[PDB]
Amino acid sequence: ELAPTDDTYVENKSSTVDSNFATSKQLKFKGTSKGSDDRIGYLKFDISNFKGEIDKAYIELEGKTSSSSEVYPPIDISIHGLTDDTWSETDLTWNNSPNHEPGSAKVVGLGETATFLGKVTVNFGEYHKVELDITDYIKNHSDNKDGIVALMISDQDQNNAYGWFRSTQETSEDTYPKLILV
Ligand SMILES: [Ca+2]
Repeated sequence: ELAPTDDTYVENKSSTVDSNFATSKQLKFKGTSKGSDDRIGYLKFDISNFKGEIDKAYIELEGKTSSSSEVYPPIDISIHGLTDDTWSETDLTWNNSPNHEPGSAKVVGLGETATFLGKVTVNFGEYHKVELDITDYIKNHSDNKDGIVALMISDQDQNNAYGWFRSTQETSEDTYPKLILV
């Protein structure tokens, strides 16, 4: 059970394109038609101390979607593995963050520096767990041989649905993102 070394989000607003969010309890996401007000989350883990051969690996998050004006249907949020692990949580801003187009969350590098791992279904109004089996990526992909795992969290499908996952800045450790190594 590993907590991130790094977790943050970035946000596409003129007031916050140069802002860092590593102090927040939230890993925000949003994907809009135009890309304004998009948010992307990022995680890093260090698996280099895992004694033994990894058999299964899972990413677990805790999150929800949120609106005062409508009930969202379940929203599928994409998880990518990134080659780029060169950043720390305090480095990333919208303007300085990897694997997306400059005006929206649209992914850059698919199949090359960004590996699609799957989507997690996020539900409305109440925190819940999601989990994605990422065994093949952790066990086999070139990105993870250096022991530093980098993940991106985004809406790639323009749902125009705000939400967040809970970060390492929450008071309860049980809400943190978790990389589970068997
Ligand atoms: Ca790596």
